[PDB]
Amino acid sequence: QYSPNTQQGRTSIVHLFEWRWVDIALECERYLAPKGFGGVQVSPPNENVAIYNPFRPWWERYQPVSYKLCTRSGNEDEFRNMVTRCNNVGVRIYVDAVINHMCGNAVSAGTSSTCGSYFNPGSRDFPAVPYSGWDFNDGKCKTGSGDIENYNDATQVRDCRLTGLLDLALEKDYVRSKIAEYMNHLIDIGVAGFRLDASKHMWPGDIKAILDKLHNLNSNWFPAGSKPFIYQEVIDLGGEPIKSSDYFGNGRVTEFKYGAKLGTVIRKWNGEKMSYLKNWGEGWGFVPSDRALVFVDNHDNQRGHGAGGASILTFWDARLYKMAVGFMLAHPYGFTRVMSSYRWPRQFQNGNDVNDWVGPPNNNGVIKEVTINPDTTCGNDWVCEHRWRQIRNMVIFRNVVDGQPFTNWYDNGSNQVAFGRGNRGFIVFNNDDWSFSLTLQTGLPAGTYCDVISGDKINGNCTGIKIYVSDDGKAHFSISNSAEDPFIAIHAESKL
Ligand SMILES: C[C@H]1O[C@H](O[C@H]2[C@H](O)[C@@H](O)[C@@H](O[C@@H]3C(CO)=C[C@H](N[C@H]4[C@H](O)[C@@H](O)[C@@H](O[C@H]5[C@H](O)[C@@H](O)[C@H](O)O[C@@H]5CO)O[C@@H]4C)[C@H](O)[C@H]3O)O[C@@H]2CO)[C@H](O)[C@@H](O)[C@@H]1O
Ligand SMILES: [Ca+2]
Ligand SMILES: [Cl-]
Repeated sequence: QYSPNTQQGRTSIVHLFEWRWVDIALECERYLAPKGFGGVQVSPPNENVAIYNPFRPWWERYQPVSYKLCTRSGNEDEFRNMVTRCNNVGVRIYVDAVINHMCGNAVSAGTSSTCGSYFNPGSRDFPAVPYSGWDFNDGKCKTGSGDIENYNDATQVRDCRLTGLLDLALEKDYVRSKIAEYMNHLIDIGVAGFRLDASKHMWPGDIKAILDKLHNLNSNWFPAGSKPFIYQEVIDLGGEPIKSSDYFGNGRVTEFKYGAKLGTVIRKWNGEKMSYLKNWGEGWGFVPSDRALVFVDNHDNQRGHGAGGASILTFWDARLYKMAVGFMLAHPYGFTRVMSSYRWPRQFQNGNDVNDWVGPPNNNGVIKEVTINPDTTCGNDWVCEHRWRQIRNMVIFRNVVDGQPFTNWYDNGSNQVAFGRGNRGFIVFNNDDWSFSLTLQTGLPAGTYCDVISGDKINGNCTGIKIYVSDDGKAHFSISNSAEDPFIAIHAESKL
């Protein structure tokens, strides 16, 4: 469950947050495939409750009503079509599996669901599955409120309601079977793996029990005996009875300390500086590289939800964000996930964004199509960070240097650092308040290389900065502290 199952030489996956299936299918063919993206993490494909107050928030999708593949992103056929077209071009699909709970115990009963299925939170009747009162942890939870009140209590974290969401009795074979049934339907359609939502709130053993019931990946696209890639969402900063290591047996785990610490460093807060990244990785107390799924920001924390806090870098802090994402993609630690967002009317009141609930771009609840502008950027309020030249080219940088060791590290003792990856790539950063201008050892073969951050190598020339590597691998780099992008990256495939 540790291998992502991506095509050889594809090292990253993108979270196309809240996108429609039909748009993801097109994106796979027109962009993801040709630009070397390994895969896509899609929003929960199963039916959820339609919440009208506030108006269709992004978070209604983490409140299941049934396992019917019918959401605002599309119906079953559209989902199947997407998986097929994507797989046919070598881009994998990873499904966000919401299996720890159903909806909020306080939502009104009826048919306010994306597929019209009837549900009754009050009586715990989810007839579409079906689940009944006998399938929840109500009798297990021992908190007054029936909700998680103490995170220092591991049993509470697992048997009580997270924020009031109806907690499933995952120790029951019937429940395990229903979930495995849903997951197997997805596996057969062709999905390569899953993001297990709220894994901290489930016992490692129940997760194991469900995984034992899964089929191998679809043999039309994957080698026989292929197991789905599993990455579990466990928010594990220090200080909790539940450790992320408790989940290594089931697959990889989200390393939330990664983006939290990288943000503090790039923002130069808490006395942190880029020269301290010389031993980045496990040296920073992170999980083994072979069990990590890393990212700068995710859908929850780029909003204030989840964990990370103010240090988290987002598309809103574009300049520092491109640098952080670039550092992530150049560094060999972990398996990288890139984020792709939509803009919302962020409105802070007392340090809180009162509009943090705002869902994807829509016309009376109907998600707007992703439009592509003449310059390849997206329209209709979709950010498309994955299309930003500096990010997409770094996604390619990672593919090119895959397998090469971290070498030729340089630092000025402050915020000017550089490092290479074998003889295949070299990157330089200037996050100090003065200009960088130095001749460095790159470990690369002599030649003219196009800087992939300022431009592209197009038909024998570069559209941006050109770097000249001498016979001894030395190259001069100049970066003004006032540069749009204070970092340069060159690799084996950007060489003229
Ligand atoms: C009934 C309630 O419905 C709505 O709740 C929504 C949340 O507001 C929203 O974040 C979104 O969240 C998703 C869910 C739910 O499926 C789980 C994931 N992230 C979780 C994480 O798994 C949890 O562990 C937790 O994290 C804790 C850490 O564990 C803890 O260590 C740290 O210190 O604190 C955090 C919490 O601050 O919460 C994370 C968000 C998914 O990734 C995430 O997308 O969906 C729910 C459901 O709609 C509504 O907003 C509430 O008001 C209602 O009470
Ligand atoms: Ca649980
Ligand atoms: Cl995540």
